[PDB]
Amino acid sequence: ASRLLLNNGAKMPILGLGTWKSPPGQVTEAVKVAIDVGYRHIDCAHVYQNENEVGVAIQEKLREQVVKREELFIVSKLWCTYHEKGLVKGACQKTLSDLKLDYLDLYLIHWPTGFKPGKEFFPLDESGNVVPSDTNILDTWAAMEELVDEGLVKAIGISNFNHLQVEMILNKPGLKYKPAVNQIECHPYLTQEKLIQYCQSKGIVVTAYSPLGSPDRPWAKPEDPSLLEDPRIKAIAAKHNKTTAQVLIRFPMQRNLVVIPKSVTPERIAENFKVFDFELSSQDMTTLLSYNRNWRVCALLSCTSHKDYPFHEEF
Ligand SMILES: NC(=O)c1ccc[n+]([C@@H]2O[C@H](COP(=O)([O-])OP(=O)(O)OC[C@H]3O[C@@H](n4cnc5c(N)ncnc54)[C@H](OP(=O)(O)O)[C@@H]3O)[C@@H](O)[C@H]2O)c1
Ligand SMILES: O=C(O)Cc1nn(Cc2nc3cc(C(F)(F)F)ccc3s2)c(=O)c2nccnc12
Repeated sequence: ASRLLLNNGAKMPILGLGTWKSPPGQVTEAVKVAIDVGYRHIDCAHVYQNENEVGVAIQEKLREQVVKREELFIVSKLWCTYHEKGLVKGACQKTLSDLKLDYLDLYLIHWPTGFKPGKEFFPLDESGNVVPSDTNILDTWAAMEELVDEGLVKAIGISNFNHLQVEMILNKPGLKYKPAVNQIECHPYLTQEKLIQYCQSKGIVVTAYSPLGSPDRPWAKPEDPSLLEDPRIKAIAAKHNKTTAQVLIRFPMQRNLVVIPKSVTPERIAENFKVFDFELSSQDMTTLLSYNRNWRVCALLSCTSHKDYPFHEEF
């Protein structure tokens, strides 16, 4: 229906609101609107630099009695500069303090790559290479497991992990908690068929990020493809009397993925939720899958020699 079962027994809403690039001055209103029109899943991160303002909106709607806390599914992520085992708890507590919550529904390792700890989110050397930390995936995972044991988070997962990285965790000797979710970039130009098959086969729920192709991403080039403007996808939308955005959001839902489109624009927040009253056909699905180009929008050149860089592998 509208939620997917996780390995902890919780039900994760299949549609959530993304908040990357939602400025602090606009995100509070965005979240308020989203909760009013039915969103019950918000995707957050420390690196988005807006958790306080998301937290404001959630607090206001709890106090207004619009929703109760157990009806909300709040996700955040551990940033790359906090992979050291001793920094993980503090990072989670900082996120909880900013969001004004006492627990998260889901906390992800944001990227498999640890960066040098410090004030800078992207510590670069003078030649522009990211500076790694001497952290590894398995030790970071162990610190994430402690958060569940301490009741700060209900479920833990990963983001931007390739299948070998997922495998590494699943095969961890003394594994305490299996990853619940892998959050990955997924859209018609990067359909992720092998990694989705892998993760679903392993009972890991997949969340599709950048489902509209992140047209506001800060490194977009003029000559880059644009999903929302793809005349072929416009044609599918017109046939169903829907928008291109609604098709792009429905697409992952029919693959049994969670999807988290971002908007700060109230009309679009509402538009993006109106995706439960139509179905894409088998032909439409096949057609959208056929647009795959292995075109990835979320990666940084500056990280490509990190030992744990995820996107050298086929999947
Ligand atoms: N785990 C990770 O590493 C990671 C990476 C990337 C993204 N994410 C998550 O996934 C979320 C979504 O990805 P994203 O932010 O990259 O991009 P996206 O959701 O693919 O696209 C957002 C862009 O599309 C616009 N838009 C939204 N609804 C629209 C509609 N109905 N019609 C036309 N334009 C529309 C937004 O404009 P306005 O906001 O101005 O309306 C914004 O410019 C993020 O916000 C974040 O929560 C996670
Ligand atoms: O991380 C997100 O959820 C979205 C996001 N993506 N990016 C592109 C990035 N790409 C990467 C790539 C790596 C990698 F794992 F080394 F591959 C590690 C960290 C990053 S962050 C930003 O530069 C970035 N900068 C600020 C805030 N968010 C971002």
